[PDB]
Amino acid sequence: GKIPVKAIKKAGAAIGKGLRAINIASTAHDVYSFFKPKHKKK
Repeated sequence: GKIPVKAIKKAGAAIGKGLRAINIASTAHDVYSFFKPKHKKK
């Protein structure tokens, strides 16, 4: 009916962005770790 739909959505975005932010971050060190052998052309 008349319930903040854009609010309930943005809500799942705040919780997903929180864990996501910590995810992608915890992935950079893990990826940058096994990286070396791979890394980029330069």
